[PDB]
Amino acid sequence: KSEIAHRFNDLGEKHFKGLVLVAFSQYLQQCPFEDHVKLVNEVTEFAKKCAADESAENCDKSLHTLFGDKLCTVATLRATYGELADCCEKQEPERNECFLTHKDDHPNLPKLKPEPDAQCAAFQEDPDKFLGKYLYEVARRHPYFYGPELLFHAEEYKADFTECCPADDKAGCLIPKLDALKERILLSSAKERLKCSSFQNFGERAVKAWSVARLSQKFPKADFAEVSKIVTDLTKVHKECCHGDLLECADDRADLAKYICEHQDSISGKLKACCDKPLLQKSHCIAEVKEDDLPSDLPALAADFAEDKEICKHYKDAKDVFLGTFLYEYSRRHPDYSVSLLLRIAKTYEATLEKCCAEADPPACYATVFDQFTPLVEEPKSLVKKNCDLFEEVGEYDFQNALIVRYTKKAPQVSTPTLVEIGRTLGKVGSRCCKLPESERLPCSENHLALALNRLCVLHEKTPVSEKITKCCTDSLAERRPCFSALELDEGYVPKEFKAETFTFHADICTLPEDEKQIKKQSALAELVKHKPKATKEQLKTVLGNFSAFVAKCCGAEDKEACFAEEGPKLVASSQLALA
Ligand SMILES: O=C(O)Cc1ccccc1Nc1c(Cl)cccc1Cl
Ligand SMILES: COc1ccc2cc([C@H](C)C(=O)O)ccc2c1
Ligand SMILES: COc1ccc2cc([C@H](C)C(=O)O)ccc2c1
Repeated sequence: KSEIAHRFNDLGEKHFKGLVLVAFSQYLQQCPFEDHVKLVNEVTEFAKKCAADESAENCDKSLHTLFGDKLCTVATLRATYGELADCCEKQEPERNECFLTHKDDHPNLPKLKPEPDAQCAAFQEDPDKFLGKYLYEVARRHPYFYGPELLFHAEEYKADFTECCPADDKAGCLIPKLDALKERILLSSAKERLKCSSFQNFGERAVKAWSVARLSQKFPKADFAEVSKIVTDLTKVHKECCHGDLLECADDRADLAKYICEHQDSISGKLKACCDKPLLQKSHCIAEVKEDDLPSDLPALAADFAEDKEICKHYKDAKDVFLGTFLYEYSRRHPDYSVSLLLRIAKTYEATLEKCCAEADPPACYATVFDQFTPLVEEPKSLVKKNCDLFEEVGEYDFQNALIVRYTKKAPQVSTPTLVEIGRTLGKVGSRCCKLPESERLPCSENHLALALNRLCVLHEKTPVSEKITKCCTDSLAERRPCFSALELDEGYVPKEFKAETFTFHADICTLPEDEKQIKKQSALAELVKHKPKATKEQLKTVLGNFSAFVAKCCGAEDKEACFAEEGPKLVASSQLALA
């Protein structure tokens, strides 16, 4: 009768409010914290009235009518959000559709800097307001963050402050915890964005195919029926969340988590751990759960997928099922392949049946179908071993450097901050994945690269600058990585005009944390490539070494700025000669 009552009742006041805060922060990213709290409280008050009497006026309206109406009350909307006021003239679903379309993936808000005294203080004078603020700050920075999971991370954030605010060493307890929480936020943000990007750019059939492969790897003892059931339900969950319907998404997620733990015995022995937990931790745990051991009765596949004479009829009679089945089977036995590699193999199997079934004798044609997968598998294994060798020889900083050079050559039109962010994220894939046991390196690498490349695509959507990127981003989800890997120096590119200030450093740099020093150096590196696109990697590496050396010296100096001022312009001129 009243959706708002229903969700309120299912979720309870705490989570209802939390989720409704997230929604509003993500939709209206610039509004101050206080406006949002007020709007939340109001909606929540409405919900309570409806829970008391679902016949009451307007209680029957949809959530989005209700929430969309609420957002359209904010003061200074047309000033703050010029582009959004027009959305408020529209009805639903056209309205919500407009709000979504204008969500910002790179609002470039200030970085969230742990300030342990000020924060423990604010925490103590009002913990409820302190945690709301966290949800708000994160939601706003990541307008597609998986709602339910943000509530989860908010609990971890509360545990952090609970533990550390009364400790001997406040920052010793707290700054590493919050640094690791921020890594976990960024990674989770990037996983969820890929899901919503997959719905937007490729459709639900693409999200389902990804999720069949992934969950078949994770739960290889489950049967296909069960995998499909979970994938169907998980797909709806994310479709809701990616469409800003967070209350429905949370409720539906909890139903799923219950389902999974009721049937954990016929799903995976790894879920026991997770099913013994409170709600949000449980959901988090199932979502991140490790892959089960491979059953001893995995069926040989030749017979059904290469040898049977009826394949062409079966395939024609129901393509999506026959293929989904193939994908389930192949993926469950292949936790050692990435999801994209599995999807590229499925598309080749498909392509082989399309080809062979239109020929005179299909069975002799499709008899060698499994053999066409060999090169699909070797290419990425070889790439991962090569980049991991490099990573291990040179370390994170220089691997990031190598990737920054790589990406600037491929897309020299992209802004420097994007190239640097992206080269740095790509480089961290080496740190995450290369040290893992070797059978894990390919899946770790490609699954994480999908997250980084999607980020590039998402930023590119905002600020299109290169047709090569557009094409790689939109042609084929499964082929993205190979498509990006194949790009080379854009030759059409006119070297960017030399501007000496760009390469000109000052003593300000000396006071930065290491991190931020690297970014400054890494930004100059991209600029060196834009101006000398044909310089080799070996030349850029030497020239940047000379820049680091110079920065280290001048920062070690008696009179830092005089140092920078005398030595710098010479290095700037001479380094250009060392390039292309
Ligand atoms: O770029 C690569 O693929 C690897 C490579 C090999 C030899 C020398 C330098 C580089 N990369 C690289 C670059 Cl392009 C700049 C600074 C530091 C490094 Cl390690
Ligand atoms: C029913 O079977 C499938 C199998 C593989 C698929 C792969 C893809 C990828 C994401 C692609 O890039 O096209 C999509 C749909 C698919 C459906
Ligand atoms: C194992 O570690 C990595 C890290 C970064 C990588 C980037 C690339 C890109 C897509 C490339 O353009 O080749 C490939 C492989 C990679 C492996």
